[PDB]
Amino acid sequence: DEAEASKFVEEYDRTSQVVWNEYAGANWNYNTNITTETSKILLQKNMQIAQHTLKYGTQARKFDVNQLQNTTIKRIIKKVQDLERAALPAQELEEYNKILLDMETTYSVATVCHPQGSCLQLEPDLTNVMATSRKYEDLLWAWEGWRDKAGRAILQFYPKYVELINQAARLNGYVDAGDSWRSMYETPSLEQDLERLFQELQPLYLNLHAYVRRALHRHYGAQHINLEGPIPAHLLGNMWAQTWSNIYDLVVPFPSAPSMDTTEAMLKQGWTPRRMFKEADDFFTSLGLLPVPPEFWQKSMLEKPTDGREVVCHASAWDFYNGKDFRIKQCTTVNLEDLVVAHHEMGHIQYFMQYKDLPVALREGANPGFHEAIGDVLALSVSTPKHLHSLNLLSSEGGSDEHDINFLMKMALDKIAFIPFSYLVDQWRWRVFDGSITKENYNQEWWSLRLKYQGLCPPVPRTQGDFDPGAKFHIPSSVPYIRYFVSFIIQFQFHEALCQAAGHTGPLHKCDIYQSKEAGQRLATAMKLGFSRPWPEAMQLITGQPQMSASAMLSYFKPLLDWLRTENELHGEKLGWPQYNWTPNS
Ligand SMILES: *[C@@H]1O[C@H](CO[C@@H]2O[C@@H](C)[C@@H](O)[C@@H](O)[C@@H]2O)[C@@H](O[C@@H]2O[C@H](CO)[C@@H](O[C@@H]3O[C@H](CO)[C@@H](O)[C@H](O)[C@@H]3O)[C@H](O)[C@H]2NC(C)=O)[C@H](O)[C@H]1NC(C)=O
Ligand SMILES: *[C@@H]1O[C@H](CO)[C@@H](O[C@@H]2O[C@H](CO)[C@@H](O)[C@H](O)[C@H]2NC(C)=O)[C@H](O)[C@H]1NC(C)=O
Ligand SMILES: O=C(N[C@H]1CCS[C@H]2CCC[C@@H](C(=O)O)N2C1=O)[C@@H](S)Cc1ccccc1
Ligand SMILES: O=C(N[C@H]1CCS[C@H]2CCC[C@@H](C(=O)O)N2C1=O)[C@@H](S)Cc1ccccc1
Ligand SMILES: O=C(N[C@H]1CCS[C@H]2CCC[C@@H](C(=O)O)N2C1=O)[C@@H](S)Cc1ccccc1
Ligand SMILES: [Cl-]
Ligand SMILES: [Cl-]
Ligand SMILES: [Zn+2]
Repeated sequence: DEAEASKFVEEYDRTSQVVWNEYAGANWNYNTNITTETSKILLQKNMQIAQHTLKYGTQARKFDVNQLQNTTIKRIIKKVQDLERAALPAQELEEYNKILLDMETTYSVATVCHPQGSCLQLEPDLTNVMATSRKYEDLLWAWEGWRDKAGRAILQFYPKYVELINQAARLNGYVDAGDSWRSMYETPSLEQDLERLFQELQPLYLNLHAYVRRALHRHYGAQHINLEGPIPAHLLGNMWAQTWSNIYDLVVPFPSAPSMDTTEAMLKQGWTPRRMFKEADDFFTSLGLLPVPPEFWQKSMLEKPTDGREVVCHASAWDFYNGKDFRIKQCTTVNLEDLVVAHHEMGHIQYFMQYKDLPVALREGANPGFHEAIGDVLALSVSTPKHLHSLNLLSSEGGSDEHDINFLMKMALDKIAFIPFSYLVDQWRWRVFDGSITKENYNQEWWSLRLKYQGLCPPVPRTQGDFDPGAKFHIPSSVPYIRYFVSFIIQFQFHEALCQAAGHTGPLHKCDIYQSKEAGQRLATAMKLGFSRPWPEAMQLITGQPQMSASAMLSYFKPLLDWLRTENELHGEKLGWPQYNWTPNS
């Protein structure tokens, strides 16, 4: 009967709110205070939430969702039938929870030490070395050292993690954990759709890569850069070479049109982490969207503690499943890169507030890419030179074609360079999960993809025992990655649509949607759906059509594509890395 199924979902919602709120609290308390005691409590709460998931999931599987008429009830029940790791026998469940905590903790406490010298943490110390050092050997020390300490230490856990996450997936009716993850998109054509989008971005990426490679050749020397080969992976300003904008100084298209040092401007003008989040809050409310609650300011961790606590620094946003308590945990540094991250995280909080009155089972983004995209959309407007000048972080840069191309390059170094990285991470993990890549070949297959998609090579040959994927947060934390590929594509579609709704004319990259209530309304209507409808409906509400499409990103960067093609042709660049086997001689 429809009536027993409606009652079931009402009971599930009531009880899940309580249990999920308790689990979220214990998880937060460990993430913001890594201790033996908080780990023990977290593992205990893990068994408590598993008992609830098993109880209600077992009930849900007694309903034949075929017979169910109401589609929202059918949708909730189908979801609750997936027990996730609560499908595991008790011993394997305890083992999985411990392995996950061990991997997460290992990553978040790893340090890289000089001999009889200081020990560096990833945030801020190694991040700053990668961003600012311009000495090959110092960058190599940080790049190799991080992999030696964090990556190699994850390897002992990863095969058993794979076994257990796959076992749970099979117990819930999937073939492996990658199948489970991909199912979040409810899109049978997902793999083909993502491949087509990746291929559309190749002209831009290959041209950007060749131009940056030439600039690296100029700085690091002809003996260290092959103009027809892959780029050494430690030279791009970022530990993972996933975003390249920190080497803007090495690649600036028009050096005669310099930009104000934004870090020094933020520091000289007294910006703090709290100010950064307040500015993001102001952008959301300028669109008519919701302010974060007072409680957010009391309870969030917006900077690394100075009091002796060890924490998980990697920035993240937290819903406590009570409609009131939402928090960010970020070890914020005062610079423009982290201002963008603060917007990314504030977008999650906005989504949490928008869907807070849906049943908890539907309190998720339309798909995981939508969740990661919202804050980045607003940050596209914040990042415009006009907006940054309004914040007194740049001088006036308008009315200058040189400044225009410089800005597009700054944006491409992050947004375009990230496309191949974000594509490859779960290409690797899906093949680990499906058994195509074994522990014998984890690292070799990672580097084959880093070459194939990003055109990068490791500066030091890898050795048996290396596990470089473990040195990237999302791997030991079991956070899917294709969401970020989707996000980077769709955030430009959203920007284009919101700019049109705001009445902007002229080139897309000049748009700033600040204060547009029409733009806010598009976003709010879509976010309020949560996970209640197939994601093409939310896509339609924002953009006027239902597909994912690279057209908006291509339009944004069209003037830079034209500039890059002319520049690369002038210098005779060979796009790609036809000398694909090249690696550094020294
Ligand atoms: C299929 O069932 C859904 C879900 O119904 C809700 O959840 C069930 C478990 C039961 O507890 C129901 O009693 C309960 O309504 C129906 O969706 C719901 O429809 C109602 C009626 O339009 C929506 O009410 C609105 O609520 C807002 C505030 O939240 C008011 O301001 C509005 O004026 C309006 O009254 C409700 O939001 C909506 N809920 C969800 C989660 O979608 C759905 O109508 C039903 N389908 C059919 C064809 O009957
Ligand atoms: C970090 O975690 C430790 C361990 O849970 C906290 O110390 C506990 O604090 C509670 C309440 O303050 C006491 O009831 C326990 O007896 C304490 N346990 C130990 C082993 O000291 C500590 O307060 C936490 N720090 C922060 C800043 O939250
Ligand atoms: O993405 C996430 N959670 C995903 C992880 C990848 S798989 C996916 C599909 C199958 C069911 C369930 C499973 O893990 O088994 N599930 C998840 O929880 C976290 S970051 C955000 C989120 C939280 C709650 C609900 C939805 C999203
Ligand atoms: O997404 C996240 N954090 C950001 C912070 C930096 S910006 C952003 C965009 C670029 C791609 C990706 C990157 O840095 O690898 N990324 C992030 O990881 C968090 S909300 C993911 C998470 C969710 C729940 C629990 C734990 C983590
Ligand atoms: O939300 C996530 N991961 C969830 C997936 C859905 S189930 C949930 C409840 C039971 C315990 C635990 C489990 O069984 O894996 N768990 C998860 O890890 C990831 S994406 C985000 C995240 C990562 C690290 C710390 C905090 C958040
Ligand atoms: Cl790597
Ligand atoms: Cl995903
Ligand atoms: Zn995020």
